[PDB]
Amino acid sequence: MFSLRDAKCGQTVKVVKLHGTGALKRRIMDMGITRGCEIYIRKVAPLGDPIQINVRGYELSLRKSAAEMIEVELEHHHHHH
Repeated sequence: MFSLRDAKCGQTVKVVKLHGTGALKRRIMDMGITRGCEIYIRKVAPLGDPIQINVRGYELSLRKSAAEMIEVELEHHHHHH
């Protein structure tokens, strides 16, 4: 299981799946965190929570509770001309 909380502050992830009892997913998606959107992990607190991320142009703090349930991918692509 690779969650959003498994990402480091300074890395770029993208949301693929959203786990939870449905209602949790709705809350996540309602805030803007959506399947397909890219998330630049800005700041992760040493406590694990909260996690500051910039999504859709909004920089906010997401609770580790959700971050630990969100399914993302650490997209590592290379740069080129």
